[PDB]
Amino acid sequence: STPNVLTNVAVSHSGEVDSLLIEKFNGKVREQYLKGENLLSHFQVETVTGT
Amino acid sequence: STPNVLTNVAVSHSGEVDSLLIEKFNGKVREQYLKGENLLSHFQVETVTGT
Repeated sequence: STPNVLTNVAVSHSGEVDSLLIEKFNGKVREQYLKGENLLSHFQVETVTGT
Repeated sequence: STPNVLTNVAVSHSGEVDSLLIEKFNGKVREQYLKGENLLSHFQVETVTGT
């Protein structure tokens, strides 16, 4: 009626590891969304080197 | 001067039934509508095989 003995391949015979699957990676990495305001452009900014 | 006793095939002299008509079907059936939202289209399905 029912098989009841499945030839499952994802189960390790020894039992050391939970699963034999490899956990594929989709190729996406995320950082924050912060963006530069660029606010110093308005002001006059001189460079001081000697003093 | 009048047809007093009309012959009628829709009446049962013996009784036990109101009428003798056939109750035709006309071939129409109704079911629920359930418009498909298709809301999953916004997201990438990212099919998985093997792992």
